[PDB]
Amino acid sequence: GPMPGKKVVARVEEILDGVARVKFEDGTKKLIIAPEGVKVGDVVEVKKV
Amino acid sequence: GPMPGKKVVARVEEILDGVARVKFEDGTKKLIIAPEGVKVGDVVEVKKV
Repeated sequence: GPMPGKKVVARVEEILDGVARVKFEDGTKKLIIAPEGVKVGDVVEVKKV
Repeated sequence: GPMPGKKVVARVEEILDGVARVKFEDGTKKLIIAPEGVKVGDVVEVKKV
């Protein structure tokens, strides 16, 4: 079961026009939309609104 | 170019064991890791750490 209070983060491997290819904790790489100011090598979080 | 100060959010369509299928603003649906407490119908954000 997902751990309560655990933040979810991914590493930015490639980015173009606000769309980042990120590596998740399990090592899987996927495209996501990322905010402006995010560069390759930066870390992003997935958080509940 | 990505708009500066614009938050990135996605809608949670399906979730299981901390892995959500979310719909991005463009309508594309993808699996992501999501924090504990995220249920179907919730909204998540992608934010720089």
